[PDB]
Amino acid sequence: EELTYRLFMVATVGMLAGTVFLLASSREVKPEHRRGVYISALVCGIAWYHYQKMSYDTGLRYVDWVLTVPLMFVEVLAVTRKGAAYNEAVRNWGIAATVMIGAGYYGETSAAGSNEYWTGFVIAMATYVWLMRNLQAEGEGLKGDQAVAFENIKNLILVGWIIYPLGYIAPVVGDFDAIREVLYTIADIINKVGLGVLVLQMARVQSGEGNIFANKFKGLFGKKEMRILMVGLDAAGKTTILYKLKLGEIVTTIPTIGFNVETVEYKNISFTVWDVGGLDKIRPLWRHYFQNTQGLIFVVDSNDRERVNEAREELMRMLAEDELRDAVLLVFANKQDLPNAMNAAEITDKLGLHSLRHRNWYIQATCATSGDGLYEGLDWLSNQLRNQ
Ligand SMILES: Nc1nc2c(ncn2[C@@H]2O[C@H](COP(=O)(O)OP(=O)(O)O)[C@@H](O)[C@H]2O)c(=O)[nH]1
Ligand SMILES: *C\C=C(C)/C=C/C=C(C)/C=C/C1=C(C)CCCC1(C)C
Repeated sequence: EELTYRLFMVATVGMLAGTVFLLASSREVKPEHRRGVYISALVCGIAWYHYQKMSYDTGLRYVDWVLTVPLMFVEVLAVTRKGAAYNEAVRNWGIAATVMIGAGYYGETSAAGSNEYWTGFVIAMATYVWLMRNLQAEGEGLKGDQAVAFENIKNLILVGWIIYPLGYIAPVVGDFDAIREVLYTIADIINKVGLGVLVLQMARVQSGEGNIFANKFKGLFGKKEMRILMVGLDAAGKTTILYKLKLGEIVTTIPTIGFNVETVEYKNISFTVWDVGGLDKIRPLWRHYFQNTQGLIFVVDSNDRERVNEAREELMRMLAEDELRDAVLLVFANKQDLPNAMNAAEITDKLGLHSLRHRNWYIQATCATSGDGLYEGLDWLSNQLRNQ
């Protein structure tokens, strides 16, 4: 009695602290890797609100499970599934979890050892095994650090959720009516807080420059046609950016002597790269690549203070082209890691971006060698071209 009540007090302070740790740790992870951490904090918030209320009514616990369990499948399936396979998995797992929790409440509210007690146990165990068998099959396409991090998510549920049927069986294998609530509370505190930490641990590892398996920049553009021109002075870092995106092989062509072109194609997205400036006889040939250009990326070496003025003249002359009147401008203030590098505010000032009228533009300080800022700039450019 007095011991079964002390755990209800610790879990209440535990679920709130879990929400406190997850929300406070969501700052040290990239914003694109926060959707799972926020849902994990929502799970601990729903648990804290119910564990404050919880002669002892068990319906408050099953109301907590019927809401949090499918939400924990949401933060798990989002790691492996994306589109149509995601909504079909969340729907099936959410239905299976509803039948599991529903069958348990049907049997637990009945008399222990009755036929309704075991009927609810059988159906719940069947859906329980179904959910666990599908969880084992998930993550087959994951590689590297995400495969390891998702394996910890799999093992925590596969092992941690065993406590629940054991707590359900306890009242009939002995005089263990309070052990059922103890095992439920320990399992709720361990699984819900633990999964949030593992989702946070996954977000910490996902938010990084590591792109061995070339997945970081994949889910930004979608399926629409998107022709992107990425230009800038020589040595600005353009070829380095193309390698960092890891969206495909760089196709290098020399249509005429003195004119070098690089292209990368992925789905219906494309980047075309050449140097601006140089000989005046090469300039007219750029016109053969301007039509139907949606995004214009200008890469500038922020450490080259001697040629920052020549970079502006090339940008403005490019923006004067009538075929690029609707092109969305994205300025990459590259090489921010160098000691003499000008910040994004000074690059905007020296490039005169505030004088541009009727032009949807954005400047992003980047380090192409490490990849910092590349995702933020492309995410903005993708948002402009998809939502227009
Ligand atoms: N420190 C630093 N160096 C960079 C960065 N981006 C490119 N570079 C260097 O710039 C040199 C040439 O860049 P490159 O990609 O060929 O520029 P491109 O001629 O416009 O294609 C390379 O040796 C890179 O090491 C960066 O963000 N930081
Ligand atoms: C707080 C959220 C969690 C992970 C709750 C999980 C509960 C279950 C896995 C319990 C299922 C049951 C089974 C497998 C058999 C008897 C009836 C139960 C509902 C206790």
